[PDB]
Amino acid sequence: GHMNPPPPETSNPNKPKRQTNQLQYLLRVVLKTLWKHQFAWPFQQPVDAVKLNLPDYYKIIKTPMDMGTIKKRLENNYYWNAQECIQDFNTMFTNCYIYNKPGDDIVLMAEALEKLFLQKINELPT
Ligand SMILES: Cc1nnn(C)c1-c1cnc2c3ccc(C(C)(C)O)cc3n([C@H](c3ccccc3)C3CCOCC3)c2c1
Repeated sequence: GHMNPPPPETSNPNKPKRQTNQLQYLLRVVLKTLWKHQFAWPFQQPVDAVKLNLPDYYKIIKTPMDMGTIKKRLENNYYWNAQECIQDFNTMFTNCYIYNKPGDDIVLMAEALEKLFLQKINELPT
């Protein structure tokens, strides 16, 4: 039974920044469309294991990720490569399948968001 760890870093002000067509698309298209999905809301902030009473969440999940962090990272130009952002979305879905069980409501929500994520990433420019 533990408290929550601090959330992931969202700004790297000592690293150089770039705006690419790919990075604009990940924020204005991928993140935006997923954020407004009917089942997006549990993924918009880190898992609060104390409020939700999940004492084993951060014993099982050592690489947590959520769309609130991804959004703040894109808004702060944290990513230099679009693949770093894609990896974050993948880690987020993967954690949900590691912690939860087949047929759980949260897993069906992750499945619906991942299908939409693949549809949007399919159309990534360049
Ligand atoms: C767990 C888990 N594993 N991966 N993720 C992303 C989660 C995850 C992340 N955030 C929330 C979350 C945030 C706010 C609320 C509030 C407080 C407003 O009621 C409920 C929340 N639940 C629910 C839940 C609670 C406890 C155990 C499992 C599920 C889901 C919600 C969808 O409908 C089913 C219950 C979450 C589950």
